[PDB]
Amino acid sequence: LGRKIYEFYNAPIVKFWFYTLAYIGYLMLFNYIVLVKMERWPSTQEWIVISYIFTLGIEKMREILMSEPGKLLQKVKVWLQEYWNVTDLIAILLFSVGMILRLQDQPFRSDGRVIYCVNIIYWYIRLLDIFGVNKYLGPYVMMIGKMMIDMMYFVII
Amino acid sequence: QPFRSDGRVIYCVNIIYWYIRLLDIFGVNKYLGPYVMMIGKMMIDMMYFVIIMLVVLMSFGVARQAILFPNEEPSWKLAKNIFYMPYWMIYGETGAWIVPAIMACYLLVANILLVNLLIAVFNNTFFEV
Amino acid sequence: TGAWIVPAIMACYLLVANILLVNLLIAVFNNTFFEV
Ligand SMILES: Cc1cc(NC(=O)[C@H](c2ccccc2)N2CCCc3ccccc32)no1
Repeated sequence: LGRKIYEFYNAPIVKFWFYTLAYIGYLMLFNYIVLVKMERWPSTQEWIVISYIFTLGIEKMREILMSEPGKLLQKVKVWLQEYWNVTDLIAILLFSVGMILRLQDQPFRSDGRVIYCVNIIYWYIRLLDIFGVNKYLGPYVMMIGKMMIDMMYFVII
Repeated sequence: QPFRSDGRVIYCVNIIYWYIRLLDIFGVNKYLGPYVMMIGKMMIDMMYFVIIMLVVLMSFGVARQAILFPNEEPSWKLAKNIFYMPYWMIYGETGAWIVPAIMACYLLVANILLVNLLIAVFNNTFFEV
Repeated sequence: TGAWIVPAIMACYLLVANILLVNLLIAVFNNTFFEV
């Protein structure tokens, strides 16, 4: 029975859906902490959000430190050749910066709330990757991808 | 009262379906029927597009409220404010203004992307039908 | 004589330019969905 639970929890489909449910949990909790206030110290669900981001940073760190090249700069470079992974690093750094601005007193609470207001924009646009798996949403995402370039040249015009 | 009041409401919900019941019959005419089947395929295409619409428009809605009214206590009307007011955001308009600027230009480019995506989808759907 | 004239020229120009740019978006984005 223990082997059955172990085989179920190491299947990639289970890891996918199980990460996705925790990610939906993240999005609802982070919605709650951005619509409702902040205080001198963070609320409990905001601390949950901070632990999400911190352990995500640690996971990205071992993604750096368990790649196939053996020279560390090559590990960092190959890890930074994927666009979504680059913006993941960028977002973790602004969310940390927003944390340091949030912990410092007024007028820094407002700027921390601004940074956490930009983070919900990025952490809903992160969903397009995962979406690119469903048989109907994937071509839609790829159209948005090419429409970036086409709409960009239309912005110049 | 008040049972007659919401009974009339349930009747007024029923009127919707008692007109949509006409699509079946509209399927005998040589020109109405392919159109009805276009509603038929466009419903699933629109459903997946509503998934995309929630992912993009809801980030803009929550971002607007977060950058807007900061002094609203826990209530279920906040969920109403995050897709009621940005549904009528056309009525609306330090770095300071820079943050809403990013939000505003993101709203315009997002509206352009999704609306033209939707017209492209519904135009491609015409081919198979 | 020039009180209304050149506002009308500018408004008509903005209207026609807005139309051709919007349908430019329409046609270019109809092509993109075909390839993908
Ligand atoms: C905080 C935070 C973010 C997050 N989710 C992800 O950012 C992402 C993901 C996205 C959608 C569904 C499931 C997971 N994810 C989590 C773990 C690291 C990683 C590696 C490659 C691809 C995705 C991925 N969970 O908490």
